[PDB]
Amino acid sequence: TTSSALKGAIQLGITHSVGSLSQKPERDVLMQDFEVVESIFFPSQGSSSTPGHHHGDFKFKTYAPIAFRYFREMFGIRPDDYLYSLCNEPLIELSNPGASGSLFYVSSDDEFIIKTVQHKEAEFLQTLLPGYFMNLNQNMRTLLPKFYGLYCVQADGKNIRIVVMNNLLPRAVPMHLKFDLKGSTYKRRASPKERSKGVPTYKDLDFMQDMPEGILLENDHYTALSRTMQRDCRVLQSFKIMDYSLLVGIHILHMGGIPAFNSKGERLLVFIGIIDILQSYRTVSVHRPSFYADRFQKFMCSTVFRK
Amino acid sequence: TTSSALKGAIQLGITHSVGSLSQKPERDVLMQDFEVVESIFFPSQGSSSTPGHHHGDFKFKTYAPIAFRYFREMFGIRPDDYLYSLCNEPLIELSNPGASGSLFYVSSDDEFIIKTVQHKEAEFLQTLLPGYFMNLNQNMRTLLPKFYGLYCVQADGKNIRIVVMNNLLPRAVPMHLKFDLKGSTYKRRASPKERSKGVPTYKDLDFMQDMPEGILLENDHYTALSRTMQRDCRVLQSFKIMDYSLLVGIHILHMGGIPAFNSKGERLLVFIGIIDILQSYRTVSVHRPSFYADRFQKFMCSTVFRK
Ligand SMILES: Nc1ncnc2c1ncn2[C@@H]1O[C@H](COP(=O)(O)OP(=O)(O)OP(=O)(O)O)[C@@H](O)[C@H]1O
Ligand SMILES: Nc1ncnc2c1ncn2[C@@H]1O[C@H](COP(=O)(O)OP(=O)(O)OP(=O)(O)O)[C@@H](O)[C@H]1O
Ligand SMILES: [Ca+2]
Ligand SMILES: [Ca+2]
Ligand SMILES: [Ca+2]
Ligand SMILES: [Ca+2]
Repeated sequence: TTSSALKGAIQLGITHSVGSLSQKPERDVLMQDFEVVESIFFPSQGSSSTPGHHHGDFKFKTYAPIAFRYFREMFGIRPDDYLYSLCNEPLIELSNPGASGSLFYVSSDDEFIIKTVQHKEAEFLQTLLPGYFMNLNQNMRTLLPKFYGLYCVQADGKNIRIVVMNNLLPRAVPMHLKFDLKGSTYKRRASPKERSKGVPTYKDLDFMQDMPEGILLENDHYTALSRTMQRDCRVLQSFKIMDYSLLVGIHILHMGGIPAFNSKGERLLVFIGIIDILQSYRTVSVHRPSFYADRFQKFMCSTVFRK
Repeated sequence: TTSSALKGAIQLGITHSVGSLSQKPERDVLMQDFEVVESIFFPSQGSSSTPGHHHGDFKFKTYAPIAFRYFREMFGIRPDDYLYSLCNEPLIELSNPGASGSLFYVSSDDEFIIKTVQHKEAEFLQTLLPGYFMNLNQNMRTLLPKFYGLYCVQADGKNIRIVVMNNLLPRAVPMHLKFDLKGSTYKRRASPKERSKGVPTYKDLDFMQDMPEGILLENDHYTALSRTMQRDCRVLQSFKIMDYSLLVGIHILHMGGIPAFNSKGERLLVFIGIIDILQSYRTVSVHRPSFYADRFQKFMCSTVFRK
């Protein structure tokens, strides 16, 4: 089991990483804080300020600790709630629907998602942090991932790098339709394999067909979305990012999401988040990520959400 | 008159610079925005979108337009209030008490101060902008300058670079004592020349003598100050900045500042701001700006303000 040893190191390291930070007195984030990486060592034998364990010897790299303290706080994630949910209840794997070799876990209480990430991606997240902070403090209705932490586990010379972020679609509300959307069409049909799951993640072409009348929004609700998507896309292309989806969940009826109306007339509440935003191009043209973005919203704000 | 031609170019350029921005639709600030410098040309002859003038031909460089739009807004400075105060009423010079060759002006309504700045200083302000934004959005009771804009006037091959910021001590409240403070002692006595002015800017040694019992603060008011000074100094040393003063004004009685009590017992309202913060050392030791900072607050929060 390569995994049980990964789950272990994670729950171990975060606890030490975040617990040790909670004793140090809180202070503002400085630009200097974003480039910090602190490492702490974990022998199976045990250490002065380190326990021993079933799993093999590893180091636990935690990225930009202070900034994520701030981001967590700013997202209303109480520290020992973070700690309990993540480090004190069995982590749960996930048959990754990602073509990329990245693999996901969730918290037992299903509030957090952990995803693994390319070394390129993690180093880029590290550079996003200023722009992240800036967008977070200007548009608090933003749709981007909510990054709770960035950590690296290194065992036996190999790097596993992770991003703890927010589950957009929790076990809580049952969910009748899901969509991973992009505004592109090629191979945007759920693999017959995916298609037979319980609630399958339908892609674009699936959507234009099964919901051709769309998802309807009140005049007031529609502007808000249209407004902040425009805002996020301007952020995104700024950083020359691509391949990112609008993840969309719909619950039909018979309380914290977006209220909408069906083609037939059903009152339903929608749930959205922008995901897969760490693939930057900082072989693509100068104007290219701009293209991906305009297309992106010109699709969500004309075909996927209507007034 | 080298000056009338400077006052002119300033009032001219800002008007064009800021007026033209007000027609362009508002949007969030991106990291990209901080490094932008837009230039616009002013012939005495006149141009397609440019008038003619008494003064000589110049270009008007305006630094980081979008960010300062944001900073102005965030400081409650309505655009045409900025414009009127600065560009539509005679600018007023000032016998600079600065040993540095920098020279000041104020607005007729005495809400804004313009100061000229070393090319080094302006280029450093340009780099402060991210850290500035970050501190501004975390500590909105911060004592640092309120930067409204950064502009450059270039005439006859020569650079004049300016920083529009906030008058800490306006014509409005009459003011009985002023202090430029640092926590250093050498030559910190008001020059006999300065000392005979109306209300002279007393320096450190002047203070420890004329007000040896200090300035007293309620338990609640004192913590607030002590708290945010600590916060600003941590910002300041972060950027390896030095030579900055706490400017302090006191009004004794017989409504927007800090309430305090005199040695005798007089109820008085204090007015403070941290100034001269663009001299960075990014010949000084690594630990040096840290030293300047600890000394700085350990003086204001023990000798200048007492609980
Ligand atoms: N924040 C999130 N909340 C809920 N589900 C998510 C989240 N992020 C990813 N998922 C699930 O994973 C799917 C896509 O993941 P993502 O695209 O981020 O990973 P990947 O392996 O990089 O995939 P891709 O191959 O498209 O790049 C989504 O359709 C969604 O079902
Ligand atoms: N924001 C402000 N509000 C009010 N007065 C100011 C402000 N900035 C500067 N002054 C006046 O100018 C004096 C010092 O200016 P400052 O130190 O910034 O300029 P300088 O020419 O760089 O001086 P120095 O030689 O000390 O570096 C202050 O004591 C104050 O009287
Ligand atoms: Ca994707
Ligand atoms: Ca990906
Ligand atoms: Ca000074
Ligand atoms: Ca100076």
